[PDB]
Amino acid sequence: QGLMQFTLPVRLCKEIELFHFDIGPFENMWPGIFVYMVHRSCGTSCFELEKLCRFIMSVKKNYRRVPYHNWKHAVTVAHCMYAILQNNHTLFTDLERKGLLIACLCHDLDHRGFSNSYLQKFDHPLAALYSTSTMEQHHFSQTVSILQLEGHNIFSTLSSSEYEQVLEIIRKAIIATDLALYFGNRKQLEEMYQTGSLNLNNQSHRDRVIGLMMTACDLCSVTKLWPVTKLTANDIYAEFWAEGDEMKKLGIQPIPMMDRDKKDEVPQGQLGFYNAVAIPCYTTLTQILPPTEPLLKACRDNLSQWEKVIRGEE
Ligand SMILES: Cc1cccc(Sc2nc(N3CCN(c4ccccn4)CC3)nc3[nH]cnc23)c1
Ligand SMILES: [Mg+2]
Ligand SMILES: [Zn+2]
Repeated sequence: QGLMQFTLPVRLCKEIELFHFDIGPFENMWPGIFVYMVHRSCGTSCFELEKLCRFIMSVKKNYRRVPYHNWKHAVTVAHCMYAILQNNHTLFTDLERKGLLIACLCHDLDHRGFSNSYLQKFDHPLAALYSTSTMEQHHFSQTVSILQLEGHNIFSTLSSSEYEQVLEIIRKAIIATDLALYFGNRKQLEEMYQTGSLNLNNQSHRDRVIGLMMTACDLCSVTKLWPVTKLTANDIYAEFWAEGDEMKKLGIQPIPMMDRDKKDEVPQGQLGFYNAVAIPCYTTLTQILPPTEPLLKACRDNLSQWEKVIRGEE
């Protein structure tokens, strides 16, 4: 370090502050985008540059060459969190700002392009090791492994106390990415918000709010400009349909979302997803963190584009 500020070209310097920023097709610029985001979000002092680069490059190595749950998804999910953190300056601790960008970059480590359900039906060894939130417990395990490599401990300067707390923020943040757990989390957050019992001093409340941030960042393809949203859906389905194929090989009719023979049902299925998951997620997030409103607005714009697809207006 330490007078070594990372900088981005003008168009990226400006648009990286916006929720809808797409990190672009130059894979080699994504590490520098991430460090940029950490330095602005956290400080140039929060991590040793040399250790952080070595950490980022080992995380990159442990993402696989799958259509969707790949390195680009990691960095995309970290960028959405950066936008939330940067629009809610004073709401988060020093430990949270550190923990959360790392959690996001690590949240799908070593993903195989398959659901928890497929692992359980296949009888994968990971389904015996972790009976629920199977892949998410794996992702946390891989994060701790990489942190324990020589010269990769980016948290070396924290106390024993602060280190346990940061690894506990990261653990809960990664587990929250199990969508099966989002529905209950959001229903509790909506009841708390509306009875006026939400209290950001209650750690148990903070945990829930961070959980919803994680879902919101994880689903963020639905908050992009329509051409990004549409082209990302193709990647998401390329994985799901491959899973459907593997389900057919185990002798199981997959759900239509994973059946490439039911492509025609994609538009109507998107409407359900927006209405059942995405719109409620960003609505509750906006209630708790009003400056995240542009995520909800973008999502509502993308629901309207899928409505037009169904009407054959595209
Ligand atoms: C942005 C995006 C694009 C593709 C997939 C997802 S994840 C996802 N999508 C849905 N939806 C959408 C897909 N939908 C169908 C149905 C028939 C055919 C095609 N699609 C079924 C409900 N339901 C879910 N339940 C748990 N996770 C999901 C997100
Ligand atoms: Mg995941
Ligand atoms: Zn993810």
